[PDB]
Amino acid sequence: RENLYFQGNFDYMFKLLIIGNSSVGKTSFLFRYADDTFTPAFVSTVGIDFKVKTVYRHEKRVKLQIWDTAGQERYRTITTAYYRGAMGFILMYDITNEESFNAVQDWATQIKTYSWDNAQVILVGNKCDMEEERVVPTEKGQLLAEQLGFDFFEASAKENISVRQAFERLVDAICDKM
Amino acid sequence: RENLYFQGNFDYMFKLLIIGNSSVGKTSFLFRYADDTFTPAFVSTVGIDFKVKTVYRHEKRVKLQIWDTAGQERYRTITTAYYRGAMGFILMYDITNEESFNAVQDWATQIKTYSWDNAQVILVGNKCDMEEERVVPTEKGQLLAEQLGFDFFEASAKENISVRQAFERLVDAICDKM
Ligand SMILES: Nc1nc2c(ncn2[C@@H]2O[C@H](COP(=O)(O)OP(=O)(O)O)[C@@H](O)[C@H]2O)c(=O)[nH]1
Ligand SMILES: Nc1nc2c(ncn2[C@@H]2O[C@H](COP(=O)(O)OP(=O)(O)O)[C@@H](O)[C@H]2O)c(=O)[nH]1
Repeated sequence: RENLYFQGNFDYMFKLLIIGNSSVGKTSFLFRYADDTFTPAFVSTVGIDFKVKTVYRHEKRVKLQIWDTAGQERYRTITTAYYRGAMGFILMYDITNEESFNAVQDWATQIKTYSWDNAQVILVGNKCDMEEERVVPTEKGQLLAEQLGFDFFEASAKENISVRQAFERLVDAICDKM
Repeated sequence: RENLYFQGNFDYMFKLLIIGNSSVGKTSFLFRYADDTFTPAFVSTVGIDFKVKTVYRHEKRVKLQIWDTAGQERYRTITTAYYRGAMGFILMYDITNEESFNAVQDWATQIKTYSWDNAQVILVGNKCDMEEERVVPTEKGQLLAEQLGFDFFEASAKENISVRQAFERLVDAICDKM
């Protein structure tokens, strides 16, 4: 369902999705990864101002994509195409925002409904640079990740803490499964 | 509505679309351009087997995209997002297929309805390598192109005849307009 074409030849791509509440740092996290790896990102607009943000890694055969949460709430068909056949997820919350963490069960259900049976998930508590504003203890994140069957890390898009770790670890979980 | 992000910075991209009847050579034409320029193309699946095929040129700031005709017939919202804010079109027919040429008025209406007011269009008679199978005289293509306000070329994706000419000429029409 996701392919790369180059010089007459085709190969598969891993569809990896970053999801979570508006304003948890999904775009920042994707863009920090792009910047870290000297890769461009592409941003396309749907409707008034809803965004699709995409990074392609050629050698590594991964497509990383955000379809904004506010967009997912407005467009059913675009959203189901977005989730359909996703291989892995970064499921993101903000350690400084309790509601974003409370939404995780709901995002978990989203993953199982719409995406591949064996899709691997990493729960990421983002904004770990903002310790002074934390409201979600690390132990809550670790324990939910355990009961939902996800991997778990805290990260910082702003400080480049555990940004690469996330995607390389996700592809590894995917390959190990298959 | 189409942006590139690279190393902390943003710029605009030109959204260029290739449209026309199934099997006129749109994919072949896009892929030949990708191959000519040492660029990858990306192919994403919507529904059972409907494809979105995309080439990005970074330096030149152009996004070239096919959303399969059979897909356009099935998914309204995806299709309107596809056309919305298109800057230019390659409107393709097959010189060996009369129906594909008869559809051109209908594709022309499509362009005006759904896309930018000043969107530039090139009418391309593809498969010009197959002279022995021609059923659409060049003069018909030239005359329709004149009455619809389009540029016009015959081309061959298979033989690499007028493939680059098409996109570089399209961006030029776009810039000249603005
Ligand atoms: N301190 C800090 N702020 C962040 C981090 N990631 C994102 N932000 C900020 O959180 C807000 C939302 O980020 P954004 O990437 O747009 O979130 P999205 O809506 O989930 O895509 C913005 O003001 C970002 O600058 C982080 O790691 N640390
Ligand atoms: N002879 C010739 N055949 C072509 C050319 N372009 C496409 N084709 C063939 O026409 C058929 C449809 O091409 P495709 O690129 O899939 O058309 P699309 O459905 O419009 O994307 C395929 O068998 C292609 O190999 C061309 O320039 N010359």
